[PDB]
Amino acid sequence: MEASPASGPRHLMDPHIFTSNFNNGIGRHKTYLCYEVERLDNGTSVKMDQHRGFLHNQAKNLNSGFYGRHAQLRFLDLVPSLQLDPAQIYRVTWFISWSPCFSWGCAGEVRAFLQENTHVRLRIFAARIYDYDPLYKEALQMLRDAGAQVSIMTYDEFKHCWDTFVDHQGQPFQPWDGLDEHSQALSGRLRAILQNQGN
Amino acid sequence: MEASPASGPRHLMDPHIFTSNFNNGIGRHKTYLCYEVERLDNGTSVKMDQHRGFLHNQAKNLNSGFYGRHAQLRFLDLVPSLQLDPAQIYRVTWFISWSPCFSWGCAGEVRAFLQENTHVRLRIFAARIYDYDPLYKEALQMLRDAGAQVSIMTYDEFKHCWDTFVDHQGQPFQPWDGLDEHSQALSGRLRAILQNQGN
DNA sequence: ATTTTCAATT
DNA sequence: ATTTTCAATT
Ligand SMILES: [Zn+2]
Ligand SMILES: [Zn+2]
Repeated sequence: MEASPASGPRHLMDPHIFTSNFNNGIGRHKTYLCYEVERLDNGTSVKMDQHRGFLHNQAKNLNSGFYGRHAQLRFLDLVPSLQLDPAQIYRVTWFISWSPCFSWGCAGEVRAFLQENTHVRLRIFAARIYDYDPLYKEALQMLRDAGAQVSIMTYDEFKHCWDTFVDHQGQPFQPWDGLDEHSQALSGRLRAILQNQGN
Repeated sequence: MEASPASGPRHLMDPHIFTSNFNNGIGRHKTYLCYEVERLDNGTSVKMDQHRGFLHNQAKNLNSGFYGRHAQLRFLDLVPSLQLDPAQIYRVTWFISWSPCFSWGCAGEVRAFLQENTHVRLRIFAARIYDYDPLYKEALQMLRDAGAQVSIMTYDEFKHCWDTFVDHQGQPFQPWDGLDEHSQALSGRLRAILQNQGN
């Protein structure tokens, strides 16, 4: 019986949208970013505060003049709020529909954050391939330089995130047989990007 | 602090979604429902760690067996979970953008729920009143019979609720100049229903 | 004083 | 199997 903590508002994420994004369909222009924080204890992962939530890529607000090209940047401002202790190592993983992105501030701020805080491990799950202009391959190399942690989402991860972020009673998440074929096609691109290391 | 505790899941709704729902436009579905429970203690209001929450129409899916049901029905099942005791008095207030609603089971169950638990005070707030001509008049009369408590929320309540569910720090809510005109409309519409009592 | 959005089948 | 590619105003 897994369920999300009741300490937060019963604002569960619309399950239809969660499955719609991972419906294995083509089309994503405003998905969401899911992130989690864990505290390591002598090599043992411990979820003390356990911070779990999601962010919207759409950044509207002309009155505030706040804009966010990618939800990853918004989460960076959330790290300071948590005030993580540099003397301790925390495992933070980001779940976004697309992993690669173009933006000096994104990779620049993200790379600087890892360099300023090497005691933090950043894991990013690539559900889709965001290529774009040629700088697409270079963008991953610049980000992968500090975030050399890229992995394709798996069924077990989807079920965990579904029950963790989505609370359904008597209605279990039903997996579709398409991750093996989709992971293979996307996996081919993932290895091709790293192959650029040879030349 | 005024901001909701961060120890709970950040799965809170972003200010863009909250502002979009408060758009107060003409349409249907996507209804937003917010509810709050307070525990009275010897005449002293006391709130638990965090039992606040909200529900929405979300998406549909007949193929998955999804049925169109009012969020109020799901909330009623949440009352039992709280295991409220009749020896204590609890103040539960539901915030709905629209007042009109089909008595599929909310009005019918609500009338029975109040009769089964008269030691519970239920307040109903109608942010907007415009959906039907005959059902709307009857809807208020049916709810008024057991929920003879109808009040409108002011801008101050919106600001408190905005930061309550919105995860914004240092970013005050910017209200639009339209509540004053709407207050007169709702005030005139609300008293219009009571005027039927005179004749 | 009123006006506008999101969303849904085969 | 796929050509999808994170932003916004009023
Ligand atoms: Zn980015
Ligand atoms: Zn109803």
